[PDB]
Amino acid sequence: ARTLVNQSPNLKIEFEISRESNSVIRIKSFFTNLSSSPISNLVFLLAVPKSMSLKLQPQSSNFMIGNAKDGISQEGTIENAPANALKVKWKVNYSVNSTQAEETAVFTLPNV
Repeated sequence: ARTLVNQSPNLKIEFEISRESNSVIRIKSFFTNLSSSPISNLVFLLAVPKSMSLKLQPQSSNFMIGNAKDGISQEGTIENAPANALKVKWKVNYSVNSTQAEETAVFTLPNV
């Protein structure tokens, strides 16, 4: 299932979160364009608690056409994350309509 992380006027961010081990969480982010215009130069930054270890594969692309569903994604894992709340800090910067946009928040993972 998808967990909603954020929805802005231009951009929807979702995580697919699953547990694989007593210590490993799989987290894949999905970016959906809510603008009729393309989003470009998309740069996503994710941080987890100090005690844990984020390991991200490369971001699939940094652009997506107007209304693209799951236009960009990034697969990763969080290590040293025991089954026993997981707080996340994320930031995204991108271009749309020849202006520069930025969204940021702190996100609490569902228990997996």
